[PDB]
Amino acid sequence: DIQMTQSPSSLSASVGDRVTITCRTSENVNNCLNWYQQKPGKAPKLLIYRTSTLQRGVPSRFSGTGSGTDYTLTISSLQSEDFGTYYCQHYYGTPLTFGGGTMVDIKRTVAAPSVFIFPPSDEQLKSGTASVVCLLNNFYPREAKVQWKVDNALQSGNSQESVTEQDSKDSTYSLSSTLTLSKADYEKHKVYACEVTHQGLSSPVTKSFNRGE
Amino acid sequence: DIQMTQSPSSLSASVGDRVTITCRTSENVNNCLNWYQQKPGKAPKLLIYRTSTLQRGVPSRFSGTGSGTDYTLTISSLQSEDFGTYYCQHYYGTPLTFGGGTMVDIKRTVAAPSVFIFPPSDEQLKSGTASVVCLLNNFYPREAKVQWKVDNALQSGNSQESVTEQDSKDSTYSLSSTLTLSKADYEKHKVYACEVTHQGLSSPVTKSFNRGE
Repeated sequence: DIQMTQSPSSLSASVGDRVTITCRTSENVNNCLNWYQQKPGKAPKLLIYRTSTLQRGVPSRFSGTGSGTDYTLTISSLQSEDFGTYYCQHYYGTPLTFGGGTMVDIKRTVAAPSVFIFPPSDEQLKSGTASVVCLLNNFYPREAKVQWKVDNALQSGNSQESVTEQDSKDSTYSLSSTLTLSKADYEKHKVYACEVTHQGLSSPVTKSFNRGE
Repeated sequence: DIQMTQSPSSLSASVGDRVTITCRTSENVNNCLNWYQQKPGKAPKLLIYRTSTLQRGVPSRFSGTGSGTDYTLTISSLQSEDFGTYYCQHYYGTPLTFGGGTMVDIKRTVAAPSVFIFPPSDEQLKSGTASVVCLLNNFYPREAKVQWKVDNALQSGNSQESVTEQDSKDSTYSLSSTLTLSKADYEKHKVYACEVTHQGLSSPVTKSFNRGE
């Protein structure tokens, strides 16, 4: 029942920077500490075990040090493919415990999202369902909010979002929001709008279309 | 390990007839034999246990006898609600084994099925799915075969069937066969037919319709 605190909780640096992540345990874990890198949608990948031993196939720029209640993961030269959430984990007794995680990505200047809205196609409308797609293209940082409005009414519970991983070239993100309705519900409304808020925008951006126009 | 043979496999008698079902075992079962009644779509119901003892709530017209390898289930006066499949089961050691089962229903003259076909409704076609229904109404005996032909092509794996229990009045059965397609697959074909084979029909009967007519 050993508590584990990671610092920082979020981190952003440039390619080639030196990155240090600290893992503090409430009690001495006697070097029984492991480090993992998790990319979105994937299982955590083991980087370091037993404080300092690199796993097979892990690049040498990852190193681990520490003892007692103080442990450190170090990336000597940060690379583009090093984004994700890093976890420490102790195995000194039970229960096995993970740290809260530390999110890492490549730092760049703020880029506002470019917003596009797509009406459902006639082919899908024949199928009895209607999907309205809203695209937020090439923005940074990751934090973004998308709201759907059908005839100026805020929607809830009928949309899903998907985000791409941080691009290796421009270090931006892309996001798609899909509003799913039945054809009957889609046909009894006129205006379909997508409102986007992002710190790169001085004010929310709305893209809308009128059904059948 | 211990094999069990029931005789007969299928049985049809009139109301008030005396029905005798034989359960033969390959080895001595030592009177550790039970009898079950199973209605269609339901779990087996224990009728008699330990060769001869009736379960509470079982009418006295059911009786079980036998010893060694020969056992008998007797219905002194068959009633209409006695339809179903009857199983014997031994528990003299393991593995526990059941008999093959004996189907019982009320005897009557052969009745040919009245076949109807129903196209999918407009309300369902708007929803994006198409269900075509073929009805076999008031037939006897139970054995019947239904085949779906879409543009004269035999269909497989896209239909389900449901049967009513034997009617208390006329002792007939009714069956529905539902062919489920997507709206797209349904719209790319013209002729939809169900072909029915039954002993009451001198030749197979085909009911069909042309989509959009």
